[PDB]
Amino acid sequence: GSSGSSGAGVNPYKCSQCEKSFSGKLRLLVHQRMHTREKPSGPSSG
Ligand SMILES: [Zn+2]
Repeated sequence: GSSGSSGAGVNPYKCSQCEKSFSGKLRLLVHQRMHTREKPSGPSSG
């Protein structure tokens, strides 16, 4: 349970990477691919 739910989107699939979501399992996956990294662009931060 969550205390306070205003405008809580109702999607069957929600991108774990960002606050993205889709009504189709596929759409998500294909979208989750964008969050991929082949080479170490920048150094570690955070
Ligand atoms: Zn995403």
